[PDB]
Amino acid sequence: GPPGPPGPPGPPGPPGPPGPPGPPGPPGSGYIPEAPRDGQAYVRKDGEWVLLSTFL
Amino acid sequence: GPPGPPGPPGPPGPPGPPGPPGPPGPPGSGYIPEAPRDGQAYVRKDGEWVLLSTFL
Amino acid sequence: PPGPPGPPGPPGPPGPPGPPGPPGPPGSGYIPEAPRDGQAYVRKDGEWVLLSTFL
Repeated sequence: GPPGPPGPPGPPGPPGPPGPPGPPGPPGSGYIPEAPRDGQAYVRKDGEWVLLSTFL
Repeated sequence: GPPGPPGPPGPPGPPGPPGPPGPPGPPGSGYIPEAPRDGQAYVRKDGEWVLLSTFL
Repeated sequence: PPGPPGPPGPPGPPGPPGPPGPPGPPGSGYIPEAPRDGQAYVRKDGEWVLLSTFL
């Protein structure tokens, strides 16, 4: 006799991985720009960030 | 004679695509006004700009 | 006599897509208020550090 007919196909696959990181929120209502980030202290003068050491 | 019985199931499916990009993060908010701009340095205290000299 | 059983079926169907991604971080770029406690603060490393620290 002839060989049996193809068997049913396999079941569905396992869920995938969660999605990528979401983007950060907004700068929406910005008044003052962040000072530099370098392990140094800054004070606010003349509409700018000047090293605090300058005065210490 | 009669054909052989129908074969066994197939291999489960491949894991689906990754998930959707997560939602964006929260607002920056809480931003503050420019300090005076007068050749004087200022520090941030009590939700206001106080002269740095006050403390030197 | 009966023939030989047939071969298993074709691959299964793709699975659901992965869960939703992780919630993003807050906003950045500007200066947010500093603690309001009668203390003076200076801007360092993107944070408000007690001026006294350096006095």
